[PDB]
Amino acid sequence: HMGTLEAQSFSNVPAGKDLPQDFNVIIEIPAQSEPVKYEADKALGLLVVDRFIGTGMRYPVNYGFIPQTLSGDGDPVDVLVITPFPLLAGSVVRARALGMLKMTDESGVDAKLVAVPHDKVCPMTANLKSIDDVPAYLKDQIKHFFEQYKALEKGKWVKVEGWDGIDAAHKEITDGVANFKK
Amino acid sequence: HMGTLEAQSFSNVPAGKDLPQDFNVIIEIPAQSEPVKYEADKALGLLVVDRFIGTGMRYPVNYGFIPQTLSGDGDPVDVLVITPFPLLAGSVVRARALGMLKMTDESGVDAKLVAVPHDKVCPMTANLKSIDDVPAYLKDQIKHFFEQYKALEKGKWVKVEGWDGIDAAHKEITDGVANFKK
Amino acid sequence: HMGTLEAQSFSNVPAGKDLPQDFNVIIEIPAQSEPVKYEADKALGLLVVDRFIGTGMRYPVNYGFIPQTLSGDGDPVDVLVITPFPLLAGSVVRARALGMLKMTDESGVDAKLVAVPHDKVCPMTANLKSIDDVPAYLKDQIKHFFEQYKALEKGKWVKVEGWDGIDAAHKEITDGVANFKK
Amino acid sequence: HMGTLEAQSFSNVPAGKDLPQDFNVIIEIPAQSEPVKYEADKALGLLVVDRFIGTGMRYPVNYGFIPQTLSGDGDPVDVLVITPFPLLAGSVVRARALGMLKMTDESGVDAKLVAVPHDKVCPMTANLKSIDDVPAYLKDQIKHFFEQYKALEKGKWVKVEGWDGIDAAHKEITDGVANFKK
Amino acid sequence: HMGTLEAQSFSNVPAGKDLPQDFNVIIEIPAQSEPVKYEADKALGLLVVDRFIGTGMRYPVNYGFIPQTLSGDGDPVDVLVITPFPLLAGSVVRARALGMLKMTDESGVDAKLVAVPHDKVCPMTANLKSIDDVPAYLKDQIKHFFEQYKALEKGKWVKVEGWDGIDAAHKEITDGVANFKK
Amino acid sequence: HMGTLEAQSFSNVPAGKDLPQDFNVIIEIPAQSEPVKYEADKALGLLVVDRFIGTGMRYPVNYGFIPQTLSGDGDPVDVLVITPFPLLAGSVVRARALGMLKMTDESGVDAKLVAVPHDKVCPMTANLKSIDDVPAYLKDQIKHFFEQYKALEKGKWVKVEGWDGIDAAHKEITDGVANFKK
Repeated sequence: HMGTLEAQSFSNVPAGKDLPQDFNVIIEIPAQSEPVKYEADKALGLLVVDRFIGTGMRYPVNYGFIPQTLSGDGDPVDVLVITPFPLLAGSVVRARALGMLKMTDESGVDAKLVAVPHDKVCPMTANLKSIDDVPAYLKDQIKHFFEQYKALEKGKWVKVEGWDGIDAAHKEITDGVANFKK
Repeated sequence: HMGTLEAQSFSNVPAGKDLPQDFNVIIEIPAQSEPVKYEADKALGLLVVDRFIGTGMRYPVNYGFIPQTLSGDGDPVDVLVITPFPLLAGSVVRARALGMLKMTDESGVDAKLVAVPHDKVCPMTANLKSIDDVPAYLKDQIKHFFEQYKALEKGKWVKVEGWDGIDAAHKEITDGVANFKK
Repeated sequence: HMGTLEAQSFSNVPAGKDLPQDFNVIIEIPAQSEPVKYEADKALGLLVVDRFIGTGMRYPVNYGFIPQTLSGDGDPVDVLVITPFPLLAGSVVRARALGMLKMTDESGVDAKLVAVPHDKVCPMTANLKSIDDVPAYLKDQIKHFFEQYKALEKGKWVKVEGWDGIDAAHKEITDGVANFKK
Repeated sequence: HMGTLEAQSFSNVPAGKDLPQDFNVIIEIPAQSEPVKYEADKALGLLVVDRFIGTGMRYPVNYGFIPQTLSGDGDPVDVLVITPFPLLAGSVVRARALGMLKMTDESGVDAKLVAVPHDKVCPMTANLKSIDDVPAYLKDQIKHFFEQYKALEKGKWVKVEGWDGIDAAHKEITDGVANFKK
Repeated sequence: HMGTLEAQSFSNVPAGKDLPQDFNVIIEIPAQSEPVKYEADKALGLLVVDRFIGTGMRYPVNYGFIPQTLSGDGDPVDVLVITPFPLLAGSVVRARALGMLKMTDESGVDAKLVAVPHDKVCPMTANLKSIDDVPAYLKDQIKHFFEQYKALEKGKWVKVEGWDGIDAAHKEITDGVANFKK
Repeated sequence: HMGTLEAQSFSNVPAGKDLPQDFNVIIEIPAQSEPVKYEADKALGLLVVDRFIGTGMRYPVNYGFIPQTLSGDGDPVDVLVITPFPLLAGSVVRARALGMLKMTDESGVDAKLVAVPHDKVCPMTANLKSIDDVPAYLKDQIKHFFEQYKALEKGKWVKVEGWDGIDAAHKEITDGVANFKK
């Protein structure tokens, strides 16, 4: 939020080709990357060094956002995109939803969409139709990551509620696209 | 091709400082990178996750394009740039031509220019004057890659015709620059 | 085979704790490693630089052998071990069989066992009970690799017959352990 | 522990040149390595694939053991060795102690020595005289790792007691060398 | 400098939030990256392949520039940013100054600012208040790098004068921001 | 040299199959590896952390030794092995000589053999018949490395004399094999 006195790239990427089923994700943090959190400055069209993760824990899945969306929290809709090889930071991928990881943090709701590329793009993930198809070990791994990664950030905490499905994820997209347009 | 109803960064990079001899290449896929094909969205100025290579085969040389060019196929002029270390995705390099790899695929002509940086930039490749100087093992390796990488993409095939020289490569550049301007 | 005139580590590792169901695999080539083939010198207890893969193609799965085995071909029983992260060259892993990839090359039979670590060691692969559970894309990828990797080795060729199951893989182990003892 | 019926490399490396002040550490898990736990088979002189870390968390410091030692737990004395670049698995380094990380797990005492190479070997760590010189962020990071890494291993838990100094670490070495000789 | 006849992204990033104390650095060359020098084309908003370092020596610290600055030499103000993990090329980081490395080369003054991220962003570097806190081995390493990296570039040389402090670094920023505005 | 009072793997690897033309090299430091010098403990059959290179400079070519050799300096014959991808530390490669890099250091002669794998093993280096075929940029790079890498080691220095050929390299091997046998 910029104040009245002062206020006197990425933003041109569409949210999706066929929302909410077919959406675009701009990658911020590749899976397994060294433990540095980058957050897109949507104005500037650049990735910003946001935090050196105090726990040194790495994202177990790629992390990114859907451009032209605004979730309640002030963030765009944030997305975890599962792939067999980490994606390049700052790249864009066409995606479909598997579901939602429901969480809350010290500041409020903190839900993350779970997504994969389209089947034609990534045949390796074609077998994942919904959140329930994601391997148990990987869902547990993703949950534990969110619960623990900010553990050494003063003031901060994260609690996971559980998972929800495709309908829940489409609602987040729908709402986020609506919010961004006012 | 965008339809009439709907149609109602990279594009500002010049094709070259002194065409067709001295041209610019924007890198899409670094040599030896994990087997994910990225293709520049010239409009958006971003690299797009295009395909997870079904064979898992990696590019043996850097892959990129000359901005502000349009080959017959709808692609910009595509270029293989040989370097002693892989180049950064999304970077640009001033280049000179060694020749052409002539190929056709299920969709039509599929020729790729072979290039190296300028000698001042990359003294390691100064000894490469023409395609014939490229080591045999590496030309065979590049040919085999193109013949096999799409082997597990349904509908797709690639056939290599052989190699051509600097004059042939300059013609591709000349023509591609001409086409892009109409 | 050493001649009479001249003949005048790894060998102390058991084939398995409970053969043929539970066997040990010493890793030679990690999945996704740079395209250099290493083969254990069982006498010397060292990995030997065997070949720079002419195609530059990388192993899509870890490659190793079961110590104290002798297949017909003169090799130990060779094994492909599937893991979510590449294993360290020269390490050993306790393994269970999924099946067999049946192949022949210019020199004769060329069958490879397909294996995973034990479930307690690697919960990520616990869902793989047999060869049929291995993702299609990965089996196709493994087949294509074996068909193509030696393509630029003069005199050499490899043909894949298809896959077989756990019973077939246990027979290879049983026989290989028997052969090694005479 | 091997039973009477059945019982009918690394072991030749000395514990240390000048114990307990100057000791040797054989590296098992490099700092920042992919999340696979290796444990030396002291008999066989090989690193064994022990566990795919369920949390996917990586060691923030190198992990190894002092050969020819036996701590109460059945393990050799285990050591965390801090270096500016990860060490090679299976290598050996001459080391000096900074202190001890005191912990207990479901099975009993679980103390880890904290060490660095000698100053001549590693001038980068010469400024670390005792555990207290280790950066706070890194000690917190190491503590959090041990508390959380086994979080998804059924039956397992780890509690950290706190840190102790050089005298405490020398006692662990002294005792461990004594135990190993009976 | 563009000539009159011809003259007929990054530039929109502010020099700093609170100059000269709080400034932004756009990263060009990550610490420890393969030995390829990239220099931002401030016009085009792209990283340009500038040189394959003839010595093959790698930057021991991240290298970047402060946008909207013009030092005497024609370059923006150039900055070395120290971090515990290399930063992504083309990313931006909010930074504070430690001091200056004073140098001259064949072409004139060649001073480099030394910086770290803000403490909240990077708690690992919070202990570095001034150039004097930077480990001796690392300052010697940085000096030796600048003295030697261009050793095999014909015509080129670099001499290091020594280090200066925070006041000197703020002057470079102040002046560089002033120059860029005319 | 061990004193009388105290004196009261690798060593079993032959120097070569057909000396001095065909010899074996055990790799200690891979090309381009992080700047940590490892030296084989020939007794123990392990790689030892020898030095964290004060300059942080990396070996531009693989570094290893010929087992069962003793050069004047007390070292085995040391060898630089050129390959298109770095070799695994602790592996062994069959090699042929290109020549010698003649050098002296504070302690005496300090000559290094220059070698490549056999042509069948590494077709990529088949074009290198003698030292003169090695690219100029790479010989300059290797020379500069040896001149500078120990620059920040107190007491130490290295001077390069120049290069010699295959006959000179065979003499070093011949002599080194002779010395090792007394």
